[PDB]
Amino acid sequence: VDKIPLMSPCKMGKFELCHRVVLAPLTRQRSYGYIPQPHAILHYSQRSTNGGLLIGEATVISETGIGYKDVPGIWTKEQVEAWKPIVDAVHAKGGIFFCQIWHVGRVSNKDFQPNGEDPISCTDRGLTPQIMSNGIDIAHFTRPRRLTTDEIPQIVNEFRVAARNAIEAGFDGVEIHGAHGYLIDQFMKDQVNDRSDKYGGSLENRCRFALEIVEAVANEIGSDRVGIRISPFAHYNEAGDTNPTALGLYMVESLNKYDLAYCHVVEPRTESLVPMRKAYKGTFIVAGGYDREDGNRALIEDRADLVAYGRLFISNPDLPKRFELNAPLNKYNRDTFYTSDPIVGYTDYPFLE
Ligand SMILES: Cc1cc2nc3c(=O)[nH]c(=O)nc-3n(C[C@H](O)[C@H](O)[C@H](O)COP(=O)(O)O)c2cc1C
Repeated sequence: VDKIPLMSPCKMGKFELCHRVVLAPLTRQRSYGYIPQPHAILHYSQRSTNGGLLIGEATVISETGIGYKDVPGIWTKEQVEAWKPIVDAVHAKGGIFFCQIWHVGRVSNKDFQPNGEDPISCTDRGLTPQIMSNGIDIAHFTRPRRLTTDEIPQIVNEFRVAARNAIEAGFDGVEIHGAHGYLIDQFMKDQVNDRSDKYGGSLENRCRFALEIVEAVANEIGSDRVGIRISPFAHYNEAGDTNPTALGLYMVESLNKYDLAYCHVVEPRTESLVPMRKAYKGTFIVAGGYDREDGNRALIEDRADLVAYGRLFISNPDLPKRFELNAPLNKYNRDTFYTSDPIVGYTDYPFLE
């Protein structure tokens, strides 16, 4: 077997990764009652390799951050203890595990909120209905409540606690969810942020929330245990920006001072991550539409240090091994991406024979 770029070792902060194939954060909606479950142990265990990086599924930081059924949270002792066995199985195979901490902001409904309250956001504009994963049901969203200037720090604090909880759970680090139109991205994107205070207006102001969050977390658990994900070019959840590249450049530049473990950036649908990679001084992770070929290339062309795989890692437990041996890949069934069975479409994808 000839060595390939995707299999090359890599130093990422305090971690010695053995290869560059990363498991991207994947929401599977199989965490009943917002509590991590036993089947997650097998799932993440099936995907752990020695020195391989795994980014866990988006994990809700607080009650108000829920916008989906059965997603895991990390604000209660019950949730923390539930994560431990999952974290242990991953470590048992020598993998590095980061918990993605998340808050949906306006992407929610009052039925998901405590005491039927409205979701919180940088704006009071809500989302139009969207078709769910099955293609039969419609997702309706409640208009959000625009957070006041002095409430925001309270939210910044929620990410902090959560980050702390993740470490108590055993996680090696946390990835801040600054993408896909959720709370943090809502503040960054100008098509959404219509604030008149310091958290809105200019590009510097719109990124303040994010940067305050990065600082709160880095300070709490050490910047070497912190990663952040952004999607400057995505319009997911009606959250675009009239100047993606500047937003992206402003962000990476701004993050250099925090000496993070990495910056995870999502590819577009021109628009390029290259300028961002060039402006960012630390470990750069790219994700979105990659295969084995595109992965080795991006690494060889200096476009990234690590490559995250979503859909392919869903249907291929041994993705790294298959890339290392250039073996065929299992097809993935999107119909069971978000379904709720503990096995079907979650842990029944076969390893190489
Ligand atoms: C079923 C599913 C769940 C996802 N859950 C998350 C999530 O919780 N957090 C996140 O940042 N991205 C999430 N994503 C986006 C992926 O992390 C990744 O960026 C996307 O799959 C692009 O890569 P791919 O072409 O290799 O699948 C999800 C994608 C899918 C298909």
